[PDB]
Amino acid sequence: PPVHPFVAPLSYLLGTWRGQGEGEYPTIPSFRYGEEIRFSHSGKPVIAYTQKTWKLESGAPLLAESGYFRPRPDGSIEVVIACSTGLVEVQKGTYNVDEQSIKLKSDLVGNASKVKEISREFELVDGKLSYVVRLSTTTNPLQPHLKAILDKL
Amino acid sequence: PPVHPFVAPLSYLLGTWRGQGEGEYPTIPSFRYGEEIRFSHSGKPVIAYTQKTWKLESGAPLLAESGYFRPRPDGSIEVVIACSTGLVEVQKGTYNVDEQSIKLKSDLVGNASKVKEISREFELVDGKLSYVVRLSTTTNPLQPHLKAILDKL
Ligand code: MNH
Ligand code: MNH
Repeated sequence: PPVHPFVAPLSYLLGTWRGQGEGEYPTIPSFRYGEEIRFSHSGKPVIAYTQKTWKLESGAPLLAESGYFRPRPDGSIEVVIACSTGLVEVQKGTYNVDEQSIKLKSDLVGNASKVKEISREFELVDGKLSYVVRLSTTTNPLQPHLKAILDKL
Repeated sequence: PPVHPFVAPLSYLLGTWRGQGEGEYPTIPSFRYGEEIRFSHSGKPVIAYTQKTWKLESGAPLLAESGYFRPRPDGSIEVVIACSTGLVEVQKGTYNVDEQSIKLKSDLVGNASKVKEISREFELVDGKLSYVVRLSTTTNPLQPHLKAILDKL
């Protein structure tokens, strides 16, 4: 199906991406992981998102998440994500065509024992997809947790 | 990868399913749809769920959802779902091995303008996957909205 007019400004996402990331938080040792993301669509004003992570050395599965990105022509966007850990997120924010960036902060984080807010920021950098995930808890303010860079396949 | 011991009691779900459903609610005309579901896993105590619906006559896409089922050996289960409409759900309940049923009710429905609670109940009936989705709003009590039967492919 043709790309919906609301999806077209984010058409640079469509496809599959693979790369590597690093995680950290004040309470844990830093770690690395592999990551794969697919963005797809079915002609609606929605982009399907599906992701997985693995251990770099072996390919052993780690986690997975999936959801939907809903951009609008005013530059606003809402993203919903379900995670294999048992969390859900409602993310809201904006996208910027000139910067090829997407900036999101959570309206809600569901079913979490400790996490309070999550922000997710994407940028296309020399054709590669970069992001940063930040998270807070009741006692740790919003701060970096994950960052990755992925090549388009 | 081998099926995780927590997933094994629900191994009857694993695969792809296709069939048809019907929708209704006091405020809308009844409708029919096609549906496809895939349940998969990666050796963790989690089953990935991915679903889509379409118009019967043409195959034209309607909606999609996806998430994760997390069963535990005491018979409890938690399910998280993100939907292409922009909703998320945290579902909790139980599964019953002798009945091949799963009964869930929402702890939380996120980003909904009108929906308050959702229940989802699955049953394997002569090898076919049946479900009922019920929903409430502030003014309409919990009641049937969707029901479908799918054949295993
Ligand atoms: C967005 C999703 C996401 C959320 C909300 C998240 C949240 C957390 C929270 C909360 C903690 C523990 C902090 C505390 O103060 O006790 C933690 C730690 C950790 N996380 Mn992560 N994390 C990921 C993504 C996330 N993690 C991914 C993806 C991976 C790897 C593929 C990963 C790997 C870890 C590891 C490893 C730890 C350390 C183990 C632990 O303390 O639980 N992660
Ligand atoms: C679980 C997910 C799910 C939820 C929370 C849901 C919720 C609703 C709500 C709320 C309404 C409007 C009721 C009101 O009182 O105004 C409505 C109507 C409707 N729904 Mn459904 N619905 C689906 C699944 C869902 N629907 C699926 C799947 C389809 C089709 C593939 C579908 C098709 C419809 C149609 C068609 C209408 C009528 C249009 C409307 O009033 O918006 N649906």
